[PDB]
Amino acid sequence: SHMALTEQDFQSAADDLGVDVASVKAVTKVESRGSGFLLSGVPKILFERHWMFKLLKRKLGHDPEINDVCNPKAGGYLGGQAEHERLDKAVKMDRDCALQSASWGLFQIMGFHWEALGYASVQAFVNAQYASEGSQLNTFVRFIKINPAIHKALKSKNWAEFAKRYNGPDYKKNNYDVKLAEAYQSFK
Repeated sequence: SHMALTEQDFQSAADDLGVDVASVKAVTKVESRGSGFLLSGVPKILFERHWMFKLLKRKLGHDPEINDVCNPKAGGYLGGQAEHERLDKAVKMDRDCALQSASWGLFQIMGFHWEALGYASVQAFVNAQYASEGSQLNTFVRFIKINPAIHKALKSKNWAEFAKRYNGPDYKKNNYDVKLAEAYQSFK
């Protein structure tokens, strides 16, 4: 109920980035999934078995065993609470790699970014996904900071450049450059 973002959270992030409050609301409206939590109260995730293969391959120094939650071929997605059963299975192979191989919260940030984002450990990154949407928004803010090119675009309010660098070269297919601008106006 209170787990959802508030003006207090939007402003903390805006101040932390050093940008307009409406700019943070804009990207949150488009780049987020509305809620960063499922019904049970656990974070919204999507498990990437090909990242589980890559990360566990780096750790061991050889190919791991290929199953339905560890495979160099991307896909096999279930969805919602079902994704947490895939994570639980992957945790029994290797906890750190599994947790790192899922995208977490509002902005679906991959858990292997934990170190670049400046968290004490993998477990610190996860606890921040369980805490609140405000913490999940802090994670997003941290991702924007470590991408100066994307951070500058947000401050200069380019949208076209921000959408290109964040969403990908094929951003105009979903009208991200436009949606961001129209969203920005809806709050401004």
